Amino acid sequence: QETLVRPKPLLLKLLKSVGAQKDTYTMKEVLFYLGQYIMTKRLYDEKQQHIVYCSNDLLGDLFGVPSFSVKEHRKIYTMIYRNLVVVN
Ligand SMILES: COc1ccc(C2=N[C@@H](c3ccc(Cl)cc3)[C@@H](c3ccc(Cl)cc3)N2C(=O)N2CCNC(=O)C2)c(OC(C)C)c1
Repeated sequence: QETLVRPKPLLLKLLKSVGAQKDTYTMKEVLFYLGQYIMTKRLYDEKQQHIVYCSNDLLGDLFGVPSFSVKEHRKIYTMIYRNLVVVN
C-alpha cells in the first residue's frame, strides 16, 4: 500500500532512459531508477561517489542545480515531488 506516483514528462523520460517500462511507480522505484541513471551515465565523482555533476544533463534540469551530493535528501525528495502527481 505504498503511495503510487505518476511522473511528469521530464522525470518519466529519465526513468524510461534506464529501462523502466511503466507510467506509475512507488517513490522507492523512482529513487532506484534515478540512482541508476546517475550510475549508468557516470555522473558521479570517482573518489567520493556521493557527489554528482549534472550541469550538462536533463538530470540538472530536474534538480535545478549543476551539482549535488546524494546526501541532499531534502532537495532530492522535494524536486522529485515537484515532478509527479500522486495517484493511489
Ligand atoms: C557512496 O556512493 C553512493 C551511496 C549511495 C547512493 C545512493 N543513495 C540513494 C539515495 C539517495 C538520496 C535519497 Cl533522497 C534516497 C536514496 C540512491 C540515490 C537515489 C536517487 C538519487 Cl537522485 C541519487 C542516489 N543511491 C543509489 O542509487 N545507489 C546506491 C549505492 N550504489 C549505487 O550504485 C546506487 C549513491 O548513489 C549514486 C547514484 C550517486 C552513491
